[PDB]
Amino acid sequence: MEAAHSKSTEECLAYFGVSETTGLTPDQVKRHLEKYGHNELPAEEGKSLWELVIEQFEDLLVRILLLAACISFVLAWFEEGEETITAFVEPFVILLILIANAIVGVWQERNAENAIEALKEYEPEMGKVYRADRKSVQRIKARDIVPGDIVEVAVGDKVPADIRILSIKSTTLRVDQSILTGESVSVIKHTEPVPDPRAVNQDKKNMLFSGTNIAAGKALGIVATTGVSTEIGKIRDQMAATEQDKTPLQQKLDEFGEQLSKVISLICVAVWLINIGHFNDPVHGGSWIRGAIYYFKIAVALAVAAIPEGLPAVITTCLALGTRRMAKKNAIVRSLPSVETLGCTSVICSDKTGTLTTNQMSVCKMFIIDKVDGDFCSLNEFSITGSTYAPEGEVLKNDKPIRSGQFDGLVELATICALCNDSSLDFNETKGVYEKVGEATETALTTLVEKMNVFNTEVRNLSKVERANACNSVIRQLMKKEFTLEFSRDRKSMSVYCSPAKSSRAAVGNKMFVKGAPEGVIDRCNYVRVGTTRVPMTGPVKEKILSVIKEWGTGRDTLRCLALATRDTPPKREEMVLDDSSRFMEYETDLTFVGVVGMLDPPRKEVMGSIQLCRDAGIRVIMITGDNKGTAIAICRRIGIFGENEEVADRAYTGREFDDLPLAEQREACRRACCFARVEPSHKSKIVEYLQSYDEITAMTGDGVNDAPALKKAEIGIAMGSGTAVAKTASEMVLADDNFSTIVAAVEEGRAIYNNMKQFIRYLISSNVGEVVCIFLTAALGLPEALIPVQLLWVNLVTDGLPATALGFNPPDLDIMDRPPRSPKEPLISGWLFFRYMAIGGYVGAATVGAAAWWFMYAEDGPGVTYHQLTHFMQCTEDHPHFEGLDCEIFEAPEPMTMALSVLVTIEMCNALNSLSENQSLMRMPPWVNIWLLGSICLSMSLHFLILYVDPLPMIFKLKALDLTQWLMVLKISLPVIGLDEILKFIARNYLEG
Ligand SMILES: C/C=C(/C)C(=O)O[C@H]1C(C)=C2[C@H]([C@@H]1OC(=O)CCCCCCC)[C@@](C)(OC(C)=O)C[C@H](OC(=O)CCC)[C@@]1(O)[C@H]2OC(=O)[C@@]1(C)O
Ligand SMILES: Nc1ncnc2c1ncn2[C@@H]1O[C@H](COP(=O)(O)OP(=O)(O)CP(=O)(O)O)[C@@H](O)[C@H]1O
Ligand SMILES: [Mg+2]
Ligand code: NA
Repeated sequence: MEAAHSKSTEECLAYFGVSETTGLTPDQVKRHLEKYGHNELPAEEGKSLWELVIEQFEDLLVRILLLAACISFVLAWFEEGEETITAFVEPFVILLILIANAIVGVWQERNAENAIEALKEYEPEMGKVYRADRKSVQRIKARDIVPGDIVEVAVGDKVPADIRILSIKSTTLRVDQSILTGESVSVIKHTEPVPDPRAVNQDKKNMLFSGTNIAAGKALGIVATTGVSTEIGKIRDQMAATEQDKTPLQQKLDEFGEQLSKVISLICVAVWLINIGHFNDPVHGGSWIRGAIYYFKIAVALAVAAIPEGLPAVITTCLALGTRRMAKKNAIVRSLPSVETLGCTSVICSDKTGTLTTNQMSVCKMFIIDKVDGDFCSLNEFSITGSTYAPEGEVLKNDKPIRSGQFDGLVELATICALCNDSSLDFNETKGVYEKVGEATETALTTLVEKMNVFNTEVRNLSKVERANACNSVIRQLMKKEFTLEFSRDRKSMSVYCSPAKSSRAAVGNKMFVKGAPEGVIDRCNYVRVGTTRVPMTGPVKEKILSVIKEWGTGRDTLRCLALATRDTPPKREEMVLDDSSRFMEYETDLTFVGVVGMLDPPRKEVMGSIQLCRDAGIRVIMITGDNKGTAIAICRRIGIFGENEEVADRAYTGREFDDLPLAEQREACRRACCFARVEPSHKSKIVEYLQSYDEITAMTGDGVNDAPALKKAEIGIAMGSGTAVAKTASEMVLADDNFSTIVAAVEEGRAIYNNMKQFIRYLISSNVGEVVCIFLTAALGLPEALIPVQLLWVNLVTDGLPATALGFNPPDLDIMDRPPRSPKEPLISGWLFFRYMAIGGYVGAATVGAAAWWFMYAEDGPGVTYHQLTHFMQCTEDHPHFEGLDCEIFEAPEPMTMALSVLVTIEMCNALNSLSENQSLMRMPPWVNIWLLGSICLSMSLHFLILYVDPLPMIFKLKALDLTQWLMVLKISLPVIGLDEILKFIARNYLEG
């Protein structure tokens, strides 16, 4: 599979040893097929549900829960039947929870979509070849196409492989290579070789790329490469080779579990030690077996107590909402987890024209040579109005409107803009707007024509659907467009050969109209036109021409300049080979300068401002365009990337410059650069690598398969709403409106979503900290179970869930975009915050245990050993006549449990309020700042009473409380929390960080 673009048509045929008129022989096919394999991309890897669930159960916590569920399930079968009945609820609930998550991962992933899978939508099922075993073309499955056999394609055919073109049967071959780039503008292909072996696809003018479509023509080619070796094929490899890290929250979360696990086992260790006496005092007795059940059933309590079971749901319900939210702001986010990382974007690389600008061109300045005499030179600058492609505006000289016709040089400038253009205008009725037909910079040139109808032809007496191509059409009737030498990046220009209409303008007859980048065309001009006369180009006139060119493109105008010229006596037709592009530059020489035109691709209104917020936000911004660097810089200044007088030398690079650099300085340039002029194929992927070495969260934009690898490697690939489907599938976010401003807005909701997200996480996680202390003490003391897994569970999923997801709606700080982007390594809980929940938790742990124990001691509804003998409640039915003297089952009393729980519940609806703000007291940040937070608390409270007052729930979750004494007890136990926190919160004034 050679690199055919540089080799001749004969070279490639010889290489594979194939006959153009015969094709590969059955042997050749067999051989080639074995060596290069089948012409397709490797199959997809969508591992089964079994492999899914297995992963849905690969989390260290989900495991710990599974184990716990088992122990509970095992215990749920160990005691006499009837009275126990509910002891199948504990294991059943846990499992549901787990199972439910497993049910999520399955439906979750199953509806996803690999960007690689999308590529296969580009593989045509069939192709057409010429093989030795027949004379007429064979229509075989693309899959079986091989390097070396002759392929034939025509209009509408999807190119089956990377084909070197041998001969074009039609009069012209045009191809839509958009799926690579996105530009729908078909491209003309040729047959002669392309010298440079390191040429970028865009210049492989004799090549057909697997995946592209044939816009016009029919051609014959020899397959150069196939499968994974094809251009789109190389890309698939890059995209598969690329690995993407976990969201920093997912990182921090996994870490939490990695530690949550060690502590748990550590506790077990400690507990075992606190009750190590059972080795030197327990005389072999019967009850010495009902003790293991204690440790086991307390282990499951320890487990559901340590895990934030509801957290997963709170987070996704939060992100999903934030998602639908960002959507209204035109930011389509794919993959919820991205919302976070988006909030942390350090750098944003944005393509210019589509998103930073509008891609709505319009000529603002023209200029023709007015006078050349000696060193004395005089131009004829003009100005034009009208931003739309709408034929509405006027040409002015010194702000004074003018009749274009009164100028000769202009009538020409006009003819050229009209003839050497493959675009047109069109007026639609649906939305009564004038729409661009061809390419933006051309469709503009036509607009320039209408607005300056040189001949003064009557148009106002015409409808809109004709007013569009009125003056343009007239010019097309004074000259005949024989053929056109298309544009190519070598000569950076284009011409059209023309002959007049007999006896109407046959003065000189055949003319050649060329437009293109100034530098090239001007050098190729030996004469300048001054009206109807011509004069030899001279040093001064040239200098003047250029100077105004640099002003217009370098100055504040930031305009794209097209030099315009004609070849007065073009070569004779018979002397031109119109099918091999290299000779075009030669055919476009000895030209006569007839004037340049400047156009503008206006920055988007909101851009100027958005660029600013990023500055406030400490988010660097990098422009990636196709403009010559000079103009690149100018534009960067016009929008604020750079300061009108800021030094940029070291901050702007052209793709070529960047290449001449060694990996070293190449990385430097990246941490400092803000502008990249003419970026070649791989630059986006490299720049993203460097920005990553400096640990920067970067955002790239792009829309073709060409950019998929970069969009995949970037932390947040950003696709255009109007871009390709492969780009979209490669990106985490899609800009419905293609607007840069949408990116920034998004970054913002990001930062907001996370801030709230950060608190409800802290809220839940801390509770779990305290729940555990309860379970620890309950065991360390030997005291009867203060809280049960089932209760805990309900709490962590429901009672605490609702206020958690309500905190999700906390109002946004006001300086969110004035603070630098959050460091990914920034932990959720540390230092003094660790200390606080360190305390709060400890508090709820004592408050919860004490409360339940209280009902046992000092309570007027079932008193107990105020001497702390309850500690041996295990020993009751044994030595009943010991110190008991009462019912040996009060230890299984429901009230004492509904006590410690109602005290937790409240302590949580309380701690939930302490979480509205990390450091601001409630007298500063009152609870009514989040009506939802209050509304939810009510919903949890009534829900709490639902498990007490109902009748079936009571059996599983105990019997109710007395409201005046039992409940008030609860309050004087919980309510104090708010104080404890406000106290530790106030400690923020004794420190220096606010
Ligand atoms: C959740 C419940 C419990 C009981 C737990 O063990 O959490 C520890 C733990 C694993 C961490 C700690 C917990 O440490 C303790 O509570 C001290 C142990 C004493 C209790 C035993 C009684 C004898 C977190 C919870 O709490 C405080 C306030 O100290 C804060 C933070 O967690 C987060 O930022 C949450 C990340 C989602 C982590 O230090 C975290 O370790 C990390 O790597 C982090 C960065 O994750
Ligand atoms: N249709 C056309 N024919 C001839 N020259 C053209 C042209 N459109 C533009 N030019 C001139 O040729 C030079 C380059 O054209 P090229 O096609 O590489 O530009 P481009 O800026 O449109 C790339 P990008 O689409 O990435 O912005 C331009 O800078 C301009 O001066
Ligand atoms: Mg162009
Ligand atoms: Na990505």
